[PDB]
Amino acid sequence: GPLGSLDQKTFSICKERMRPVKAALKQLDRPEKGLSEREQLEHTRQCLIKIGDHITECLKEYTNPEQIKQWRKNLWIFVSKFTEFDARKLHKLYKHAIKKRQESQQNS
Repeated sequence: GPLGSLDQKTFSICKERMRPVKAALKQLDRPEKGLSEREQLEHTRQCLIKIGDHITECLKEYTNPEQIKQWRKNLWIFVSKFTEFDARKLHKLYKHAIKKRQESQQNS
């Protein structure tokens, strides 16, 4: 019924999607400590949006409502393991970034 964790397949799938964004997601587990305050401020957003936008584009790949909805949580869960930020925070924080910045574009 309710399970927990991620399936063995589903685990491999998120690994394969989180290829280019490895730097950003790993910086969310273990941030940098040798930069400025203003530096950190841009840094965390540039990480966050690149992850969350690659998540977004990974999920527009699928067509079925089942898939786009399930992967819309699966990828957030996977990334959330690599940070202090729960998927309840991360989605909200990502939203704040994209919304504020008014970036979104198409076909990036």
